[PDB]
Amino acid sequence: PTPVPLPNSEQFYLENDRGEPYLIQVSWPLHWEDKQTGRGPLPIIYIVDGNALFLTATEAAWRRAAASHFAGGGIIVAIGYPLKGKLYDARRRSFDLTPPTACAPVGYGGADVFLDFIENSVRPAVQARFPQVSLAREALYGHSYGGLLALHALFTRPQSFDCYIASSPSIWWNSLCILHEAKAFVETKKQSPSLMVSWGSWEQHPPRWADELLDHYEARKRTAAELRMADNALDLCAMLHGCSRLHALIKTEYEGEDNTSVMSCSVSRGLTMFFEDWPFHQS
Amino acid sequence: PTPVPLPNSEQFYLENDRGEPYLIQVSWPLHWEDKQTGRGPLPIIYIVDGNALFLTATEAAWRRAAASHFAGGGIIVAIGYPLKGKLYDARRRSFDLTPPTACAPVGYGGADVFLDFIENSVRPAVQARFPQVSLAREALYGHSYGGLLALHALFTRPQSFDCYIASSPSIWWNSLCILHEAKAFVETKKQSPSLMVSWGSWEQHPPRWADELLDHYEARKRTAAELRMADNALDLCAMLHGCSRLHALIKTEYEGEDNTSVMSCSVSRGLTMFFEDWPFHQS
Repeated sequence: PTPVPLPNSEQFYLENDRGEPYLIQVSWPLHWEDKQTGRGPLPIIYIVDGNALFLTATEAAWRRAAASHFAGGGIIVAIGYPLKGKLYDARRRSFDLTPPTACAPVGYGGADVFLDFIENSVRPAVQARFPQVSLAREALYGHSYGGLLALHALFTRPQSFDCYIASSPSIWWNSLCILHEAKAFVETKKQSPSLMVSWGSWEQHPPRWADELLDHYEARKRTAAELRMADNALDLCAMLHGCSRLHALIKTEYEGEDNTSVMSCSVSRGLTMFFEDWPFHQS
Repeated sequence: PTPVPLPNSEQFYLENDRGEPYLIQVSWPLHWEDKQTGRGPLPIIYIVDGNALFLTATEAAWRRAAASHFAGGGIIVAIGYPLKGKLYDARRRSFDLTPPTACAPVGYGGADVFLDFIENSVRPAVQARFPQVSLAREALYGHSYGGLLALHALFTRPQSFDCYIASSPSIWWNSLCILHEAKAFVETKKQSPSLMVSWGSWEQHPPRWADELLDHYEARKRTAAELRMADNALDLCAMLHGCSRLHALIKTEYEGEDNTSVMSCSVSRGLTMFFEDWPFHQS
């Protein structure tokens, strides 16, 4: 037996301006003979917490080749960290994915540093590897704190990406500080970007496990009620509805999914809609 | 260009008794330092059309390590074909995944040959890679024709696997045949296996795309109606309802998913439930 190769992909390390390391993983349509096959305009999706989602995003994109609405696909860019034996870097992502606030603890509030890194280092590095390709449109995907980053990017630098995909965004973080930025975004006078927001139905209302003691289950329900995933997301979507600075707002509750399990569904739908259903109908 | 290495995984080739080659891809929990870390009873899931689903199943399994209901995980076995630039082998799978019938065209009806290969070659080969591990329980997953195979395996050799996961089963292929097998299964006198059946809500009732012209859309709806994915699946589940030979029957319609897109959802939920929520509650 041999190691499992991943075709039509590559990875490389990049450093931000602060000297901190990133692992960038890239994949392209499986039907290409090589990286140089692609010419002309293509959509591109940037995925934060890259280590956790790259393979699913890659393979889901490849599965679209059999679908009738396939239009040549696009490029997957997973922005991750040097890791062994796990999918998340807790320390690094805590800084990279959370917006700056006066009461944020030490090691949080580095979202603007990270967004600058994505725009000024990751984007050109990817463009240099596909010199024949034009970046037709760009999407930023993130999950949990990653979803919080996606929302922050939309509200403070809306021109940076064409589409923002916030999967189960941690709106609860730091006393709902993201709503200050959302308010400022809608109240500013006005091509508008699009937003996709999603969450799992079990996040705010989790079902009981088999053999789980009642006291343990009630503790999980208490925590779920505090995080308020669905209702915070619905309140935000209500605030943004009818705003001229958004082209489209698409919201989805995934029935029977929790914070972990929803990731497979949300990244797959996110890239599929961005690649095949663009532009979205006005909403 | 450095290729993307896949950790905690391997692949090897295996030939059936006819000399036809199969690509067997295997992955194990990411937190294991090496493959010999695994000791004692573990669940195992066999996935047909292995090339299309191995990476998503693998990464979805790894994402479970961050979930509070994680119990240790299991082994993913993708049973596929030697392929380049594509995810399916149309000729090979047409034989391997369809049951024998008198009216089946040439190149179909080899499901029992394939199921024998899985049980007598793939299973012992995988067991030999983990000699310190015992197989606590075994699941068979397949999608489309693969879902038909899973149903066929349940109805004709129910003792072969503990759980059968039929994603969007192609019941249309020979409705008389697979429903004949289902009827015989329920009418036979009686540890019972479990069945998960799923489909996407857009399979039988697809929405119109943006800018799709009417004749093109009506043709898609006509095809969708003929395949009858939802109603054939519901008819089958109604026939199996209250059957003593089945421990549990779980049926799921994924809202807003088509035949391709639902694969990400169904394989992820399938392995998660089989790994973490076993045994299922009685139906």
